[PDB]
Amino acid sequence: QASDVSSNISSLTVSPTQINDGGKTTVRFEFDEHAQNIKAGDTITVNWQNSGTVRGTGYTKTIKLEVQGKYVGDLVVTQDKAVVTFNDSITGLQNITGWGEFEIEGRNFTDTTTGNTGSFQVTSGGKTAEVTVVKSAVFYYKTGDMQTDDTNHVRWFLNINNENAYVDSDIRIEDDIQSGQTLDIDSFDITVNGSESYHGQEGINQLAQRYGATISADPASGHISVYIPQGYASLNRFSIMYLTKVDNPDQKTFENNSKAWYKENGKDAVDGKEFNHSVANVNAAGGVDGR
Amino acid sequence: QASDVSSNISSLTVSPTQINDGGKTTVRFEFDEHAQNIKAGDTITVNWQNSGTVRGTGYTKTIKLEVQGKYVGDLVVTQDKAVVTFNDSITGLQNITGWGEFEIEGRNFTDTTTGNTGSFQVTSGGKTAEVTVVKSAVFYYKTGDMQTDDTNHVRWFLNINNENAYVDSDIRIEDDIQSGQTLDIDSFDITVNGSESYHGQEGINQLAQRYGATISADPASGHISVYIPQGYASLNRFSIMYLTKVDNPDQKTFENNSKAWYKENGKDAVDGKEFNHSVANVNAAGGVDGR
Repeated sequence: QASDVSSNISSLTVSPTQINDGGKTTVRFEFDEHAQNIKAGDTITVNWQNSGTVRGTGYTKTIKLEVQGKYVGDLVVTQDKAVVTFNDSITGLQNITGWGEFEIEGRNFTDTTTGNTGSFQVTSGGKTAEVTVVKSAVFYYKTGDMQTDDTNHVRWFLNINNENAYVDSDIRIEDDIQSGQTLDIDSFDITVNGSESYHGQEGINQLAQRYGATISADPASGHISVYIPQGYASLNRFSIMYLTKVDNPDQKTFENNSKAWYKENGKDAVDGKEFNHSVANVNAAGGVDGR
Repeated sequence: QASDVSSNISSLTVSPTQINDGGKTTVRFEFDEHAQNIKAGDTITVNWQNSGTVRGTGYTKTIKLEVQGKYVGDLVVTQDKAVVTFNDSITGLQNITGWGEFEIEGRNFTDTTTGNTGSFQVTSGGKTAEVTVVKSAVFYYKTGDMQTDDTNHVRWFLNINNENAYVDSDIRIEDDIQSGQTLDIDSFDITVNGSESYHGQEGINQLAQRYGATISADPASGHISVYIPQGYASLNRFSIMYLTKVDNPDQKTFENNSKAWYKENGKDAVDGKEFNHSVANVNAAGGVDGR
């Protein structure tokens, strides 16, 4: 309405301008009072296409904005847009200038088995930017991500017997979660063959006494142990999912280390090979100045 | 000689006065200048019987002694005796008073299958004390101790299949070392059936590729994992020994937690039962005053 002062945007950039599917771009914006004065309740909005085949999803964050220590408003990044709102303490400040930085995930849902290049638009005030998102055409790995709607946790996956192979042996995983994060035991979700789901302690207990498969975890040490007896492991597929809570919000990367022991039918035993994964942290930042 | 001023001992106590075999007593002594003045090089010695059937072994420590910050000598506790020695900075100090505290392990090696009560003598200057030491007449447990000659480490033992039973399953141990101490990987010593010894990384590697038994450890997290395949576990006995380095010298107790999974022949599976152990820390302390 009359309280949108996005016209005050002086600069709008995205970096990179082109990303792999599931990658992220950093949006940087600057603003001043070149179009009109900023007052309490005014808002400055960065939009991006968030609803179609090629879209952006913001990494959710709320940052307090200060001028020389004084709290004058906030930067709220949601999945659909980023909004700067000025509080009643902005009153009286002259020559107002500001900046924000935040992160958007790009996704390309185009259904071709080929490569596909498409783009989503980012817009603020007088400025537009295009982000191009390119979609590209093992017994065990570990992976992880930060969900756009949950930037204070890392989601981790122990993906076991992914081709439902015959298994000669038991399967053993030994997992050390690296520093700056804490296991949430209640977060455990184990899906077998994409049909059964076991949740939290009760689920871990179900898996155990039903099929002798044992997940044991120590959140103080960050250790998780996985044992699957040969009988239940053979031809079965396991996705062991869990969250860590972020303890160090300024850390750049969260790491999770595992070692695995298993013997696939008609193959040599794997004997404590390392399967590690890093997840990049996300941020938002911003500042106001004036007199 | 002329430089022994143990006659200056004013007080000598042991607490407890009677202990179980392998337990400890706290020796407390006070001294002044009632027999003669204390000068540089003079020594005050607490002796104890250290060589027979019932004996004491001191918990080795060296403490700096200060009067109002000034370093004036040391308390050296060895396995055989405790000695206070005054340095050249004691010169000029008047009305010298002091105290020491340290710990002795009592042992009773008497070869009777019965109970046996015996005693060792502690002596300093004019004072004597007697410590009485009383000797009393599972598939898996964990235990530990502080060696009298190595008070900056805790020695830990994972004692597995202690009666050389038939084993239905693999054996799995998951061990979390508690805070204030760090695993020394090079310290691993695994004895099988009291005949073979495997030392450090090379030994762990021998056990692995020879008999498929895997010890995996993470000193940063304090986690140790033990896997013994059913084939090598059955009728075999394992003592897995390792050291932690003490990181917090004033901590009262060091703890080590384990959980075990195994099925003894003709018994029900044990499924993550806890087998924890605490080791009491040892100390020595002392002070000098004067003007």
